[PDB]
Amino acid sequence: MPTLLRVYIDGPHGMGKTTTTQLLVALGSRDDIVYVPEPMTYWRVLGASETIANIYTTQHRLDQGEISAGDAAVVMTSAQITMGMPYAVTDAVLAPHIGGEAPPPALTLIFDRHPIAALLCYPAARYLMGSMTPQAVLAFVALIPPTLPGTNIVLGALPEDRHIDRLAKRQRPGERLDLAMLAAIRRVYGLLANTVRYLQCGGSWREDWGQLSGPQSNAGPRPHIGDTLFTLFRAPELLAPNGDLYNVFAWALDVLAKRLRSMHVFILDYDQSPAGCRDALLQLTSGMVQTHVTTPGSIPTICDLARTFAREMGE
Amino acid sequence: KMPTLLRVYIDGPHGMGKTTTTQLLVALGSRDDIVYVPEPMTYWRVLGASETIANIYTTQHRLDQGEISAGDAAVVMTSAQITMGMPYAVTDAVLAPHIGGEAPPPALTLIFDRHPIAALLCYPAARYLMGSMTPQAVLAFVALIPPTLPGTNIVLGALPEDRHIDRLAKRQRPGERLDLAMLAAIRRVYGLLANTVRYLQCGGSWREDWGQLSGPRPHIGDTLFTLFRAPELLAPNGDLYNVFAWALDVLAKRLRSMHVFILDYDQSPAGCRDALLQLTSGMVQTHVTTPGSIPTICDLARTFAREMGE
Ligand SMILES: Cc1c(/C=C(/CO)CF)n(C)c(=O)[nH]c1=O
Ligand SMILES: Cc1c(/C=C(/CO)CF)n(C)c(=O)[nH]c1=O
Repeated sequence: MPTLLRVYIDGPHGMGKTTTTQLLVALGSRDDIVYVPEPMTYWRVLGASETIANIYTTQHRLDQGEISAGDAAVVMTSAQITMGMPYAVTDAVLAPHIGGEAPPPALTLIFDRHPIAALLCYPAARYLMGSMTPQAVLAFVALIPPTLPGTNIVLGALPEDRHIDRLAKRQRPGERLDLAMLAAIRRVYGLLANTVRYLQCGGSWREDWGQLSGPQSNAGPRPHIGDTLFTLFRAPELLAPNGDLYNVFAWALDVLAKRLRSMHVFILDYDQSPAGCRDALLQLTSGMVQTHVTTPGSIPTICDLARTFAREMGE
Repeated sequence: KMPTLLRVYIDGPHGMGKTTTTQLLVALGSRDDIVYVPEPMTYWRVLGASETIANIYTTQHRLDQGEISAGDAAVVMTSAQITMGMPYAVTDAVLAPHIGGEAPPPALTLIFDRHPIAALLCYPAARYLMGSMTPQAVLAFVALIPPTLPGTNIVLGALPEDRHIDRLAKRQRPGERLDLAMLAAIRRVYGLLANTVRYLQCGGSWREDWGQLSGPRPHIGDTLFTLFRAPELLAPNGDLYNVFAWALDVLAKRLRSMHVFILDYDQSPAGCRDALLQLTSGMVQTHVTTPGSIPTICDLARTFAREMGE
């Protein structure tokens, strides 16, 4: 069976994700590589009206105390569902075409983001910003789809100073320049990388839970649990009077561990020119995991899906 | 070589049984070879959020009274439905690795109060019909329905509407309001659900029959697909956007492999209990995946019950 390389470009926004990605796709021909781009048309029109605007306006009104935490949370939670929808459907239709893990791939499929972006990372940051409850974050976590083999994810690294500068120059429609949110999202993605490494080094969150109080994967020693996503969830809302997590929330963390531990995570250094990033990413794809497809007709089906997606939801 | 499991999801529109109905189900769970995962009312009222059911019904009421907009109501219903479904989704996700292929009496029978689709598809679709949820949100929930594992036996209820109104009025839940429009909506959705499974199982192709919505199995107009001929979901030329069409493809895949069973609730609580046992002889069993799966399952269900059930 012909092979597939799937690569999800993810991480915080504002780093040069898109430019880098497009430059890589520009190196292929057409039958070689396809791009599933950012679904901005879904976000601005198809799913709801100006979802990014709504998110940033809501956080703003919260900060100013014009609306309550509960009011912000219902909006943020609903908004995140709309944000996540294209990633989620794409995963569900792709799933039956993906075979076991597997020399040049017949097809390279590059994604602008993975479902965890909208189900885990942005919600966890909004929780840090006080505009989402931890119960809602964990509900999203429980809904993360099963991790398909050959799930390669690229996260970004960039100094905070350079990040703040780059971000100010590429605000999206409706976006406001919230540096607290930038700090939150950078922190969440740092924790994410540590979490994957922690799990792959044999970390068991239940064993280390009691060590809690008060970045890179695919390399390095095992992180402390306090430096992983698990640390976010020792919140009073989630704790029984006897002090431990309610089991329902503990089960969500079990799901978080299962989903992340089989992912192949890489870190791209964005602190360089657009061409530099492209070639960095290219080099990085050499150590990435390919899968077989399920049928021989899977390949063109996949190209059709990607192009259809791009035409309808891409800018 | 692995032990066998029978999973049974008791679902359908709420308010059809009797309070003495569930006791027998708890009673049935009294055996060591049957566990009964109960309704997670404590999660809804306290753990996930405060009085989620009250929040839901008050919101519809205020919308009905003109005190809030359709948009205001939608964001509330959407985020509330996340809270409602969380216990089902976490449970499904931790159970998933333990379920093998299809398979005498089973080593263990697991009876759930509701399946994930109740909170991801059915109540959301009913709220869409009540004008308090966008169809895009409903299809986003649909897209997140976990893959249908082998042996997914869903029990749906049959009860004439008037008798249903009677029973429902006599056991309102905390924060609930007796809304006849919602009863009709939720009854309609579940009816369409049952039709939708038969449609799919008889080889119905929604993409093939789609045009019939504007011009031996149910007519597509009598399936859930008819709800998503919603104008929000269509391009200026009337075509369904592909993103929503893919969500319908998912809907089809999830629903087709479910095994539906109809339980007549128009009888005594003991009669209902007996009927449920009668139904089990046709339900699909599976192997589990490890020798430790069975006790792990019992533990999950008992812990769920103790923590989140009443
Ligand atoms: C994916 C995602 C994003 C990221 C975007 C582009 O990276 C959209 F602005 N943002 C900014 C959110 O607020 N929530 C999300 O789920
Ligand atoms: C499962 C579910 C229910 C059903 C309940 C009892 O079956 C809670 F009252 N209700 C009433 C909703 O509004 N949403 C849901 O997701």
